[PDB]
Amino acid sequence: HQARVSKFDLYNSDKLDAYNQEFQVSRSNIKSINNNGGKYNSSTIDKAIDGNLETHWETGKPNDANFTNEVVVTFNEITNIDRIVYSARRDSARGKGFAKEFEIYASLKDEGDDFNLVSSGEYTESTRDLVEIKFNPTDFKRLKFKFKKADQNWASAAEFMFYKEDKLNEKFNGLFTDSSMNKVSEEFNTLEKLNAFENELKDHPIYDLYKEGLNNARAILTETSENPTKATLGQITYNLNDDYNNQYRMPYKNIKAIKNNGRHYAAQNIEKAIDNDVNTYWETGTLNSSSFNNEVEVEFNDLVTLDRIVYGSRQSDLKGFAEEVYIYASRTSKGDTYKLVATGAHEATKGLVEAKFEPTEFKRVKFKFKKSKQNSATLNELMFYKP
Ligand SMILES: [Ca+2]
Ligand SMILES: [Ca+2]
Repeated sequence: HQARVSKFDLYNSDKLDAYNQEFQVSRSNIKSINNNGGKYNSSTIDKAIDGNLETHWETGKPNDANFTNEVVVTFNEITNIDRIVYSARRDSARGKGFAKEFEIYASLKDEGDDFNLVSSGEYTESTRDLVEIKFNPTDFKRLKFKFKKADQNWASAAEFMFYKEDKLNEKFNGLFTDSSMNKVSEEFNTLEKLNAFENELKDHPIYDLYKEGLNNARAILTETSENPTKATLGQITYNLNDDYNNQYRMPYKNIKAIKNNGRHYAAQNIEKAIDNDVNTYWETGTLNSSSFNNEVEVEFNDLVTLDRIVYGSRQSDLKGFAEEVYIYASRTSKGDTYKLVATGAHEATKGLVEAKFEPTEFKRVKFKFKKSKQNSATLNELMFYKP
C-alpha cells in the first residue's frame, strides 16, 4: 500500500503525446471535480484538471492542526487507474502547497462517504517537480486525494493526470537486477530472450526510449572479462599533425558528455579539457586523498575503438598532472559497467602524453588520476586516438 513516487521525466519528451494517447485517462472521461477547502482568489478547482500545467488550483483554506485539504475527481464511468501525475502550482510561487504526503482513496459510486484507502506516499526531494505516483491498478468512479502534508499548507495543484497500467513499462523496469544496471535479470539473460523482448516492445509509444537500455543489456551479455594491460606512456607531438588527426583522432564531435567527480576550481570548468585548446584547462575542486581520487568520464555518441588516450595538465606549472593513470572502458551508456583496461605512469612534463594500451571498444571512458602532482588534477586537453 506504499506508492512508488518519482519525477515524471516523460514530460520533456516528444513521445509524450503518443504515450498519453494510449495510457492517459482522456479529458473526455473526467466528469467533475470538487474539494473541501474552496479556492484562493480565482484559482478555481477546475484548474486542477484543465489539461494545462501553467494554470493551478489553490485552496482557500490552508492545512492547519485540524483541517486536511482533499480533492475528489469523478470519472464519467468506472475507470482502472494505476498512476497519478501531479504537480503543485508552477507560477511565481512555484512548489507552494505541494503534497509532500498524500493518500488516495477509491469509491465505486457517485455520492457518499464510502471511500476505501488505495495508497499512501511521500515526496521530499523537491516541491517543484512533476511527479508520478504509482500504485496497484484500481477501479475508480471517484478518486480522492488527501493533502496529508502540504508545503506551506496552502495546498495547490497545477494538474492531476491519471494513467492506466502500462505492463510493458513495468516489464522493462525488470531488465536489470538493480539500480546500478550492471547485471541483466535472468528473464533477459540471453541475446535471444532480449531480442524477443525488444520485438514485444516495438509497437509501444516510448519504444525509442527503451532502445538504450536494451542496447546496454546487449553489451553486458557480450562483455569480455577484465584483463588490463600495462600501458606505455610517452611525450608525443603527433597531435600537431592535422592530416594524421583526420585519420587517427576521434572527432571532438563524437563526445556526448563529459563529467568529473570532484567539481572544479574557479573558472576552470570541465569543458575546458575538451575544447581543442592546449591553453585552457579543467582543474578539480577536490584534492586526491586517502579517501578520494579524481575521475573524469567522457561518453561517446557512437562506440569507438581506441588504442591511445592523449592528455596534459595545466601548462603553467604542471599542477594536477596525472602521474599515474587508470583507464576504464564501458560499452554501456550508463550503469556501473566500467572495467579496467590499462594502467601506466609518467613523470610530470610539459606538452602532451599518450597512454598506449590494447585496442578497446568504448561507449564511455573513465580517466582516473591514481597519483597526481601536488595531489591536484588538471587536464588542458584529453584526446582519443584509434589504432
Ligand atoms: Ca491546470
Ligand atoms: Ca583545453
